[PDB]
Order: sequence, then C-alpha cells, then structure tokens
Amino acid sequence: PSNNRYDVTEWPAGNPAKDIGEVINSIIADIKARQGAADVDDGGKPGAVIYLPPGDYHLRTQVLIDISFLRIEGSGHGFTSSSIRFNVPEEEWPDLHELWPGGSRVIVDLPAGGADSAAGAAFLVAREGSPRISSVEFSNFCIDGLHFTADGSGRHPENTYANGKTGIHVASANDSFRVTDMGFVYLENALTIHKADALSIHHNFIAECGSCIELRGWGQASKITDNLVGAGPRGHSIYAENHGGLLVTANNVFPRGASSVHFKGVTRSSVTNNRLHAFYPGMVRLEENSSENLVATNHFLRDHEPWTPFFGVDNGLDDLTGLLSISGNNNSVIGNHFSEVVDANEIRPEGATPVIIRLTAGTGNFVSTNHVVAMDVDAASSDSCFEAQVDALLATEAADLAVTAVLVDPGSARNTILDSGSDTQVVADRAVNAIRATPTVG
Amino acid sequence: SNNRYDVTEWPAGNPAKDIGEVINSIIADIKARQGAADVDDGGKPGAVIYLPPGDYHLRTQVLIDISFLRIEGSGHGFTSSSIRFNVPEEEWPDLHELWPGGSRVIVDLPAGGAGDSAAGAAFLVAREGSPRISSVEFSNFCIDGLHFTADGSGRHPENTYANGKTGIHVASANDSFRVTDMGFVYLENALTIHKADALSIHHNFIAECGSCIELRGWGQASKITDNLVGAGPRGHSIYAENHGGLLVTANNVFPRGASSVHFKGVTRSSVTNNRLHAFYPGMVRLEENSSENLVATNHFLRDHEPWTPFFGVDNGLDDLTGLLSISGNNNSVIGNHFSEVVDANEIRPEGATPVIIRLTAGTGNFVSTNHVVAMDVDAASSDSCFEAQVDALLATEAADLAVTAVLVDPGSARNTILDSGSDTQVVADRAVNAIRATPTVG
Amino acid sequence: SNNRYDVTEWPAGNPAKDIGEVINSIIADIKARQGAADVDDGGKPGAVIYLPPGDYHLRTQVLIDISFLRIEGSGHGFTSSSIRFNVPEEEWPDLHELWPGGSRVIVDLPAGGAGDSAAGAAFLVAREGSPRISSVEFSNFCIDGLHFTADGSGRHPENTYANGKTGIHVASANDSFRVTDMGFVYLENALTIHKADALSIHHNFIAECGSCIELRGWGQASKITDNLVGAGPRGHSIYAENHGGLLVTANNVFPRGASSVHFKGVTRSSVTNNRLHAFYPGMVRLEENSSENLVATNHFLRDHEPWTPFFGVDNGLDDLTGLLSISGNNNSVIGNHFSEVVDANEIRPEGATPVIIRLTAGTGNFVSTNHVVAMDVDAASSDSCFEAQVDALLATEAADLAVTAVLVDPGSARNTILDSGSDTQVVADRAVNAIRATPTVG
Ligand SMILES: OC[C@H]1O[C@@]2(CO[C@]3(CO)O[C@H](CO)[C@@H](O)[C@@H]3O2)[C@@H](O)[C@@H]1O
Ligand SMILES: OC[C@H]1O[C@@]2(CO[C@]3(CO)O[C@H](CO)[C@@H](O)[C@@H]3O2)[C@@H](O)[C@@H]1O
Ligand SMILES: OC[C@H]1O[C@@]2(CO[C@]3(CO)O[C@H](CO)[C@@H](O)[C@@H]3O2)[C@@H](O)[C@@H]1O
Repeated sequence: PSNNRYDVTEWPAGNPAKDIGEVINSIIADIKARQGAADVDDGGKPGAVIYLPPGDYHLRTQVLIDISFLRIEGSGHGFTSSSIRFNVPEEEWPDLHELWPGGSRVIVDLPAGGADSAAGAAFLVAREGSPRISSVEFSNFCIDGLHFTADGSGRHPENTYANGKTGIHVASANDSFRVTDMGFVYLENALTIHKADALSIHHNFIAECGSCIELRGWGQASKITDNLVGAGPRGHSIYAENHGGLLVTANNVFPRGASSVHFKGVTRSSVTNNRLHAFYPGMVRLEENSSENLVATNHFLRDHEPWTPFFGVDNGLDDLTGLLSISGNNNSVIGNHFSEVVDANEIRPEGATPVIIRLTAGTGNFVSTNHVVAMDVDAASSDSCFEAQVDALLATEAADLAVTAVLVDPGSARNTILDSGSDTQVVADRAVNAIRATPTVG
Repeated sequence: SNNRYDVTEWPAGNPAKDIGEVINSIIADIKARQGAADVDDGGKPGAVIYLPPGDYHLRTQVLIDISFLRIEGSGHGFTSSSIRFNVPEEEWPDLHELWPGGSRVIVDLPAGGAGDSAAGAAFLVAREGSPRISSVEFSNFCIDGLHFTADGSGRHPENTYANGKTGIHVASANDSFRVTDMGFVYLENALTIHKADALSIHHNFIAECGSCIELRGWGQASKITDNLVGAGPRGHSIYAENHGGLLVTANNVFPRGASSVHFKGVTRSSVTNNRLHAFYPGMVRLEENSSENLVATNHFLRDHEPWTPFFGVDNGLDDLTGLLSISGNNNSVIGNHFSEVVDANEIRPEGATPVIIRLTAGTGNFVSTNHVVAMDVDAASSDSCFEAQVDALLATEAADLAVTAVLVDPGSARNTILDSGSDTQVVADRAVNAIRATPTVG
Repeated sequence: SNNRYDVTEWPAGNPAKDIGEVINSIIADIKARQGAADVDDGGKPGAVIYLPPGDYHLRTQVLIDISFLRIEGSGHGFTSSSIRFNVPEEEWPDLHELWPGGSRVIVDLPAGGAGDSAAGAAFLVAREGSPRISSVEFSNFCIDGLHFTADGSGRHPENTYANGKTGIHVASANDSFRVTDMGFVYLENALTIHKADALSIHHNFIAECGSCIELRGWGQASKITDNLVGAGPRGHSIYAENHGGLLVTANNVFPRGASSVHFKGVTRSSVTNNRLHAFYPGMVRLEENSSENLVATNHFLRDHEPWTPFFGVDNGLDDLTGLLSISGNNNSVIGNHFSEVVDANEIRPEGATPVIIRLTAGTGNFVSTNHVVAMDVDAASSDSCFEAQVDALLATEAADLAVTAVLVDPGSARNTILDSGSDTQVVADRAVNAIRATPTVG
C-alpha cells in the first residue's frame, strides 16, 4: 500500500504458512511496481517494511531482495536448543513443553546448495550496478534450518551441522546494511555477506549453525558487536577475509565452532573485549598476512567438551596450534586473559605442552601484558547438557599445568614480547626478538 | 490469531485498572490456541503483546510460563522520582510533570511477603520440566514501583529503596532471554534472573531501584551490555553468582549502589570497559572464590555524595576495603583507571591510608598497568541535585593524596603486580609475590 | 486515543509536503489530551509518533516540549549522497536510485541564522523550568539535509559540508534521552545535545554530515556506543564539552572529520574500544584541562584521502600535531594501536618527523603499552570512492617510516611513559618524566 507497510499474514492470495518466500517475493514485486520513479520531488524509492508476526512460516521459494531500504522484521528471535532436543531420546519427546523454535519463524524448506551455497539461502540479497544496494535491515525474527542431515561419518544426522541451508546471503557489494536482534538456528550457514561496507551485525543470537557469521570477498568499516554466537566443529563463528577497519567487540562466543574469530588477509581491524569459549585449539586465527590488528582485552577459555554426544568430536587441530595464532605483521596483542583447562592425558600430540599464543610468520608483532592461567582437570562427560556445561565452567579443582605462553616460530622475527609469560613460558630466539619476561615470585 | 496483541484492544479486563489481569488473560488465550507441539513442524511459536504509551496499574502478578513470549512497549519513560519526592510537596503543582511515563506498568502489589520476594514481582517467569523456558523478550517499556516506604531506616520514606516490589523475576532455568531498552524506576528489585543461560541485558535504563540487575543461583554464557545503571546504598548495581563466561561491558554505572559490580563464585568471566562511579568503597567485589576473571580497561571514580538528602548515607564500608576487592585465584586486573576523590578528614577509619586494589585471599592474580590517581577535596553538600552532581564531577582543583594502590593481604600469595604503583604504594610481601614498581621519575 | 499516531493517518496537512506541521499538530493534540499531572498516579505518559517508510519534506521546525515522546520509523535509509553528487549530473537518470530512503525526513528549512543554529534544526527539543525534560526517544528513521551549498571555499557546492541544517538540536537540560538506530545524512550538524544527563546515543548511522555528534554546555553519566560515524573536515565526529563520566566505546569512526573524538574540559570519562580512521592529524584531542580520562584499546589508523574530490582537502593541521593530543592532568592512555600510513613526500612541515602521541600540557598522565607502527606508502587517488577506500585500507606494500611515538612538550611534566616506543621514538625530558623505553633488539 501507499505507506509502504506490509504484513505477511495480511497479503492477498498469499499463505505464509505454506510458502512465506512467495509471499515476500510478491510484496517485493508490488513495491517495485509502485516505486518506479527515482527523482520525483527529491525522492521516490524510499523502500518499505515487511512485518512477520510471531508464527510458524514455511519458506519454499528463495526470497530475492534487490531494493535498497527494505526492512524485514518480526517480534521474536525465537531460539530453543534443537541440538539438545534431538539428543534427548525420542520416547521422551511427548513430555516436552515444546520441541521447535518459535517467534517470527521462517522454516527454510529448500533443497541443499551444491555444485554454490547461494541457492540454499532463505533470503538472497543481490543487485549489481550503481549505486551499491544500501541500508537493507533484518530485525528481530527467527530463521530455522529445521534438521541437520547425514554426511558419511558415524554421527547422528542431527549432529552433523550439514544441511546445505543459509539464513541470509548477500552476494553483491553493499553499504550500511543491518542485521539486528535475529535468531538463527540449525542452518549450515547462518549469515554470509560478501563485499560489505559499513555493515553492522549487532545483538543477534546465532547458534547451532555450522557457520555463524562470514564476511567474504572483501570489505571495510564494519562491525560485529554484542552477538551471542555458537557454531560447529567444521565451521566459523566469526570469519572475515580481506576486511579493513572491522570492529569485533562485545560478543559472547561459545562452542563449538572450529574457531571463534578467523581472519584471512584482514588488516587494520580490532578484535577486542570479547568473551571467547572453545573446546578446541585455534580459537583466534590471524592468517594469510593478517596485519596491523589489535587483539585486546578478550577473555579466552579453552577446555574439553563435557557433553557426551560431541565428546571426541573436534576441529582436527592439535594443542601446538595455539589459542591465538598469528601469521602476519605489525599486530598488537594486549591485555588478554587466557585460561587453558585441559586433561594432561587428552593433550595431542602425546606428551606435548600446549601453546597459547603462537607467531608462525610475519614481523613486528607486539605482544604485551597477557595473563596465561593453566590447569589440569580430568574430562568428564554426561548426557545432561546444560548441567554438564555449567558444572565444567564452574569447576576449579586442579593441579597446575605447564604451558608455552608464547611460541615464536623461526619464520617470524623482530617481534616484541612483554609480560606475557615467565622466561620459561616464552619460547623465542632472543637475538632477533625483544623479550621481557614476566617477573617471577623469587 | 496472528499472535499479536494490544492490551488496549482486549475484551476482558481493563489495562488502566489491572494490566496484569489483561496480560494473564492473553497468555491463557495463547495457551488455548497453541495446544499442540508438533503440527507441520511447529505449533507453539509464541506471541507478542504490545503496550501503547499510557499509565497502566498492575494489581495481579503476571505469570509467564510459555517460551517465545515478547512484551514490548513504545517508551522507557524514566524521570527522577527521587528528585521529585525530595522537592517540597508545596512546589509539585509547579512541575511540568510528576511521574514516569512511556509504556508504564505501575506496580500496585503488596510487599514481597514471608513466603518469597517472587510474589512482589510484576512479571514472574516460571515453568518447570523440560525444555528450559526460552527466548522470552522484554523490550522498550517502563516498570515503576511508584513509592519507596518506611522500612525502619529513619530516612524519609521516599529515600529508603524499600518496597518489596520486583520488576521482572525469572525463577526457572532459562535460555536465550532478552531484556532490552527497558526503563525500571522505584523498585526495590528491578531485574532478578535465576539460572540464566545465554541471557542478554542490553541497553536498558535501570535507575533509582534498590537493586538493579541480579543474576542468581548460577548461569553461563550471558551478557550485560550497554546499560545505564543506578542502584541504592544497601543493594546491588550488577550482581552475579556462580556464573561462568559472563561478559559485563560498555555499561555506565552511576551511584548509589553498595557496589558497582558484585561477584560471588563467578569464574572465567569478564568485567571490562565499563564506566563506574560510586560514592562508597567496595565498587567492584570478586568474593567467594571468584576466579579467572578479566577486570580490564574500566574507569573507576569513587568520590563523596554531593546531594544533601543522601550526604550522610553510606554502604557501611571503610576506605581500607578497596575500590576493587578480590578473594579468589588467577584473575587478571589490567589497564584500569582509578580516580579516588575524597576529603582526607572524612576518611574512615580516622587517619587511614585509603586502599584501591585489595587482594584479600587467593593466589596467581595478575595486576598490571593500572593507573591510580588520588585527590583531597572539600566535601560539599547541596539540595540542587544535578547541579551539584555535575559540579563535583568537573572539579579537579585539589591536592595530591597518599594511597595504597595495591594491598596484598598475607592470606593472598603468589600474585604478580606490575606497573600499578610505586614500592610505597604497593604493600605486599615481596618474598612470595612478584612486584615490579611503576618506574620512578629519572 | 491510546497515544499512538501514524503521520500518514493524520487528518490535517500533508506529511509528503510538510511533516513538521503534521508532527507539531500531533504534539498539540497530545498536550490537549494530557492536561493533568496527578490523576491516578499518572497523567502525562507521552506518546509515540510513527513514520512509515516514505519521503517526507519538512518545512516547519518541529518543537518537542513534553517528556516521554517517541518518534520512530522503519528505516535508517542511508545511501551515499556524497558519491552520487560526484557522479556527473547527466548520468543520474540511469542509477537505480539517487536519494536516501527508509523513513525519510527531508529538512527543507532555510539555512540557520548567524546568532543560532537551533533555528535550522528539523527537531528542536526545548522546555525550561522543572523537572528537566526526560526520556524523549528517536529511533530507526532517516534525517536528510538534501544538499550542501557554496560557501566561498571554491570546492564544488555538494562537497562543502555546509547548509546551516541540523537533524536534532536539544537546547535544554535533559535526562535519559535516547537516540537509536537512526540514519543522518547531508546535514551541517547531525545531532547537537546541550546539557545531557544519562544520554544514550546508540547504534546510529551518522555519516556525511559537517559535524555528527556534539555534546554541548555540560553533561554527565552519558554514553555514545556502537555508532558508525563519518563527518566533514571542518567539523567534529564526536565532540563533548564539560562532561564528566562520558563513556565512548565500540564506535567505528571513519573519515573525514577534523577529528574523531574531541574533548574540551571533559573529565573522568572513557574513550575506549573504538576503531578510529582519519585522513588528517589530530584524531583524538583532549583540550582545555581534559583530566582523569581513560583512552584505552582503541585502534587508530591515520592515512591519506584516496578519493579524488577530497584528495587535496585537509583539516589545517600538520604532522607534528599528533594523532592523540593531550592538554590536561592525570589521564590514562593504555593499550592503543596506532597505524601511521603516509607518504614521506606529503609530510608537513617538509622533512618533519610525524608525532603520534603529544602531551602539550598538564601533569601525571600515564601512557603505557601502546604499539606504534609506521609505514611509507603512496596511497594514490581514484575517482571511484569505495574502490579507492578498500585498496588503501588493505595495502601494506611499504618501506619503514621514522616517527615520534611520544612527544612530551616542556609545558607538561611528571608523566609516566612505558612500553610506548623506543628511546629514539620518545622525545621527552628523562629528568622530569618516568620513561621506560620499549625493549628493542637492535
Ligand atoms: O551457552 C550455551 C548455549 O549454547 C547452547 C547449549 O548447547 C549447545 C548444544 O549444541 O552446545 C554448544 C555450547 O557448548 C552450543 O553451540 C549449543 O547451544 C544453547 O542452548 C545455549 O544458549
Ligand atoms: O547520573 C544521573 C542519573 O542519576 C539520577 C540523579 O539522581 C540520583 C538520585 O535521585 O542520584 C544517583 C546518582 O548520584 C542516581 O541513582 C539517581 O538518579 C538520574 O536522574 C540520572 O539519570
Ligand atoms: O565506508 C564508510 C562510509 O563511507 C561513505 C563513503 O565514503 C565517504 C564519501 O564522502 O567518504 C568518507 C569515508 O572515507 C565517508 O564519510 C563517506 O561515506 C559511506 O558510503 C560508507 O558507509
């Protein structure tokens, strides 16, 4: 209508329970048809808002967004742990108050994306030419990939993090986009945004997805703030490639992504003031000439998976990789806390000492004022999920455990390492690196 | 039917008389319409209940016992009832307004009795069995407890921070809850959440409540971000117990709580990048084996109350307590700024050297690169509230004051203390602690 | 009425022609209906005014003089008018769109007078007497000043950053105000707030405005969080005067303000965890006795404008000014990263050594653990804006550059400077300051 407000439950000849995709595409076509003029009275393509009330909507056709200033919003992120529910024995399902996620819920009933993943996306944002598509907003709704499927391993289907489905895929260059207050669940990829400028991914709940946030191709001046993020052992929690000026702060990143923050070729960016929890090494990775980044005042925790269905599932990386791994130049690693809480039996390779910060290549890295705390605890598992997670998080009964605080590989040199471990805990060629050991008691 | 309600558009009850009866009725209708858990891959998506701006009296506790329920308004509606009530009653006809506004829930309940304080809660979220109640959302409305009452403290009744009333009380284990954009005023307890997993308390205005945010029992992976917080002298600003992986960041905490942030049993969490202003000692307390927490890049200011009605009111603690007090192991205290701005005469006990960081118990704590700044100022009093608060904040005309930057009690040992004060400013056994004094001039 | 208004459903006037007349008409209707302040514990709860997506010319200033008024939209609606206005005019018909959109207020007010810029403000919040106007809210709409105009500078009219228009001007003392999710574009001033208490400016997109955020007169306990900010070269990005307890964090500030953050007489405030990018020196300025401030874990990038229309334009300041410049007492500068990426041939004065941190006046400042990285690069020009910006942000093809990491002027003394540069990099009197050089290997 003329005021550009739409409700998917109030669309003529549209049934959002059967196919919300069709309904939203139909609304998009109506907006285009009504907003054909670009320069009438200094305006004419102001866009529109499409509202989703709380409800269970099945999406069977991909939504194509190719207009600037489109807001899609609901009234609930609607998360519940489908992982937990699928691992509760089936005979107990009748006793459960509810089984599925809710809120303003888009169920992605698309076939898988193979041979690229874009075709498995609920929402695809694509438009080439000039200007770059701008200020699209997604807010406060839920995107549910429903089931994970078998992939060839022995594992249960619902625990593979594989289904070919994506929540939102932005394929073209974009400016001033927003994703806020969303729920994403049970999607192989929650949110993939290519070629992003001044994007804000703020205050979402992105969990039980193979991969959560992926910033691809390149980008600039973006920020990932205030999110709650949990990915899968073969995927990324927060990933970026070729970004400049990215700010990653105030996220609570919990397991079980392969990593917490993964950068390839990321420069002049900040990963600061996050809480990072992982069950595997390689929590924060600065790869392929990631340079001039600040990694500051983050809380790193690495311990063992305490929940039986994923005990013995891992990211294929050994404890020599590091919690923080750097390949590149002129980074600053300041004021971080590292808690390494592992069973001395569970260490790989056999009889190795864990590495916390590892510099594999590059020059001029500044590492200063980082506190490393290490503890030996035996790795219990039980079937009761949140009970086991909270019991393991709060457990402080331990021997001490030896760790390498900072390892500088010979392929990295001219680094500066200050108060980030005792002389023992810093493994580095002193002739080509400035080292100041943390003073010990004596 | 599309799961969207408006309290001013419901047949039963009257939102102005009893908004609680109206909301409970809506919840009954949601339960009556959403009776099945597995029809076409959903069936309990929840709902949204809207509070237009208005003055709504609540006489019946609202019981929330469904997942995916959102309650939202169009206004946080704060004004300082505290100021208003300390303006002579004679002048109240002269004021543009007297009460809070916005989407306002006026809590007219009787006091939280001899059974429990949960019965004083405007909103009680509780459900037992499985799964945990999930993704309930509270957004952009006001909860006003209207008056404080005499509690046997002899201060004017409106200044007691006592009425047995709670804003939102969550009694059961919960997952993915959200409290955003809210206003809480004149409640003995604004927000008390038991047993929270992955909670977010984001961008709220929680002021002039006896206690503001309390995370009780236990929890994991939650976050308290971007909030404006002001509590009362016997209560908590931000409190948490047996939490693992909590992130408290980007909050502006102003007086006059007993504390700014108070932890009991909290592990592997982060209190980073907050602004903290207190009128008393014990601003940040890590108690009862609170271990492996990062306390980083916060700004602490502790000065004297300038407002006459609370001039002589305090938290009962003496200047030897600390601005930051730690009882626990392996914590990291890094990059914090401490401004101590007191009258030297009023220092308690008399002639004491005020303590700033105090390590009362535990081992392995890392205290590095903290800037202490201490000042002696004449403590003024005034009835013109915000005038006197701003003046006090801006006044630096002052003499330099001797303080103990870090005090390690004999019961704490093997701590590391770098660049957080001179040798005189650090009181500690050097034989069992590693101390490097901030380098001196020259 | 339930205090909910829609500007496209109002009987008088035309929001496409004059949204200001419509909104003022709604405001008068609120005041007429809410005449009493103490009827049933309430009476003036305020209201919400909703702007659907659309193009709305404003010709009459809106005057807001009631508490608890919320003005909300469904789109921040940013597009780069700057890019578009530097596309040849004859090509404009073939662009997908030209203008900003979303919920768009176009400010068609004639330029603000010499005496006061409040008269060029689209929204003016102003009311004297007691109490202070409280809890006004601006959310998720777009304010567009449309054109920049010729100002004598000889630059193209659309690149001058001058038109005497303001988005939102608050003249009067205020409490608990909130400005969230907005889009501001093409205004000489985006947001000016006098005398702010407990203000939150959160998650806004404030770009291509002469000045973006200015907190004037005085203020306290306020915060500026999670904003994307780009100003003009004669203006401020974030500015504050006579504030105490200001928290500035998690903002991604891009060019091209005269500065990123500028304080005058600001005390006991925190400028922490921001990503700051400038094309000019003088990025962060603490002036006129800015004391007891924390400036921590920011990422500073300074480089050369790469977009042709502004390639020769600067803020008037030379490379001896410093990226961070301090005039005041007892500040803390901890854990920041500075990238200085400039052409040796374009340094001014000729063959000067660029300064990174400058202490011009005051005593007791603590500077610790700052990583300075400096590079000789030739950022060339391109006519294609977002292309030039990404290329320059990711280029490290770069020989090394000598810089002064910390300069202490003789008018400042008794500072402490640790691990913030080598002995060559610290230009300061060793007799009167405490200096620990960053260890080097040599
Ligand atoms: O912080 C725990 C949060 O994570 C849960 C709890 O359990 C899960 C089960 O798959 O395991 C991982 C954490 O170990 C999470 O990715 C995932 O989802 C949310 O149910 C819960 O909100
Ligand atoms: O920082 C100012 C904020 O504090 C006020 C100002 O006055 C109060 C008591 O009425 O003093 C305390 C601060 O010292 C606050 O808890 C409280 O509320 C808000 O009016 C205001 O939002
Ligand atoms: O990339 C960040 C922002 O940059 C733009 C495009 O670039 C501009 C053009 O005038 O130049 C400055 C940055 O160098 C920004 O103030 C401005 O606005 C937004 O289009 C973009 O959102």
